[PDB]
Formats: sequence, structure tokens, C-alpha cells
Amino acid sequence: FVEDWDLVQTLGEGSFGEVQLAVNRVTEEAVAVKIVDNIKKEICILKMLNHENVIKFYGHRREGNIQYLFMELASGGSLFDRIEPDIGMPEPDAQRFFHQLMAGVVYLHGIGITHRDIKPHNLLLDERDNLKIADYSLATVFRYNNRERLLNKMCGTLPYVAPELLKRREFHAEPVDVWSCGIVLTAMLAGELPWDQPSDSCQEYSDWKEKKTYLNPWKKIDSAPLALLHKILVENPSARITIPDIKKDRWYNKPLK
Ligand SMILES: COc1cc(C(=O)N2CCC(N3CCN(C)CC3)CC2)ccc1Nc1ncc2c(n1)N(C)c1ccccc1C(=O)N2C
Ligand SMILES: [Cl-]
Repeated sequence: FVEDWDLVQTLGEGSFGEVQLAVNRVTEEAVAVKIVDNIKKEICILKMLNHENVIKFYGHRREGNIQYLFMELASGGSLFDRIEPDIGMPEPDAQRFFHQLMAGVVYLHGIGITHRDIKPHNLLLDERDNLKIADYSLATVFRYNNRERLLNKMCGTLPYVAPELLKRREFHAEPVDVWSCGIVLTAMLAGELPWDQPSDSCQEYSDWKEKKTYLNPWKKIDSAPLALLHKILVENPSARITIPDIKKDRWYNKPLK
């Protein structure tokens, strides 16, 4: 239905941003295409992306009102669908996905991009279960010409968002993305999100800051990954662990089945 490609089936919906499976009549190659009708910026960021744990951009076509963004197809679906509610997933799978997630985030941060909405719905799987960080509609540049800019816009998804974003006028980009990786890791290992939002008026968040790890979800989590979560989910962003230091963590380097 667009030039050489047939639009075969709906892969996912969105806020005026639907994604279709697209197959080339000539060559049979299947990709994914996002149909939308701001996106200049998104396209600009998408064209920068070249890494095995990040979704690839193939190109775009405007056809009147509708813009078509042609992107890598992740035929394994989302990480969201591999997480069993109240259980999670086997720790070795969770570690491998975490490794890949960190590789993606290091890449993005190294090109000065912050994703700002890391969560299991946006973490897609290829056919060999390699994880790909997808959806750059909230992404932005936080480093340009080697100069950092602080962020001030609120975005993300509350249960994944770092607390400084609810409390500070301006904050550093990178620790926000790290925080959301720790909520992802929590979800993979326990099959449940720990709080609705990281605010002191939220009892489960208060409980975590008082170290009540005999409660859920923390009691489902082995002590080694939990020690890593204690370094990631730290309320002050300048004391929170950085990715270089995550890579030296004991669990991160533990050999697992
Ligand atoms: C075959 O490739 C995929 C399969 C599935 C999947 O598991 N489905 C397909 C949809 C299916 N139902 C959907 C509703 N329909 C009426 C009945 C069938 C349920 C099962 C989900 C995603 C697939 N691939 C895919 N790759 C790249 C993405 C992307 N998704 N989307 C939708 C994204 C989702 C979140 C964030 C980013 C993306 C994205 O940008 N792309 C390009
Ligand atoms: Cl969950």
C-alpha cells in the first residue's frame, strides 16, 4: 500500500502513531512502518541510530498528510510480553536482556541522545531474542559539541520516572534513563512494578527508602541483583550509580545458566 510495500497487518497502535507490518512485493523483505499524520526532530534522531540494540531507521515518505517511517521489524515482539505477572522471568534471561539494554543505553548516551521513556513496551525483541530499544518520539539531545544541557520537560511514564523529575526544575538526563533501567530490571525479576510513582506520598516508595526489603517486590529478588537495585534506585541523582559502575557490579558480571 505504499509504493513497493504492502501494508499487511497492524503490529501496534498509538496516539495517532500506528505501526504496520510492511512487505515488499518485489523482494519479499518485511519491515515495520509507523504511520503518523516535532516528527522532524524524531526523524532527525532516528537517522543518527546505528547499533545492534537500537531500532534501525530505513527512511521516510510523506503522502499528503500521512508520514510513513520505515523501521526495522522486531518479530519477537516486546519484552513486556515475556514478563510473567507476579513472577518475572528466569534470572539468566533477565541478565542477558539487562546486558543488552545497557549496551543500547551506553550507545545512545555516547551520541548524546536520551530516550526518556524506557519501559518494557518499548524494548523489542528480534527473532533471536536480541533486545532493541524502540520509540524515539520522546527522545532528545542532551549533549551537543561536548556540552551537556540539563533537561526541564516532564516526560516518561510515572512508574518508570526518576524522582528528580517530579522534584527539580532542571536535572541531568543520564541518571533518569539509568533509574528507568532499574525499574525495568525490577519488573523482569519480580513481574510487578514497585510503585505508582517515586514520590514520598507514595507508601511503597517510602518503604523502599526505609529499606523494607522484606516486602514485595523486593523479597522475590535474589540478594545479588537486589544489591544492584539498591545502587540504581537511589533518590539523589548524583549519588546514583552510573553505567560505567553498573558494569563492575557483582551481579552484572555473574555467570548465569
Ligand atoms: C511481527 O513483529 C511484531 C509482532 C508483534 C506482536 O507480537 N503481535 C503483532 C500484533 C498482534 N495483534 C495486534 C492487533 N491486531 C488487530 C491483531 C494482531 C499481536 C501480536 C509486536 C510487534 C512486532 N514488531 C514491531 N517491530 C517494530 C516496531 C513495533 N513492532 N512496534 C509496534 C513498536 C511498539 C512499541 C514501540 C515501538 C515500536 C516500533 O517503533 N516498531 C517499529
Ligand atoms: Cl510488570
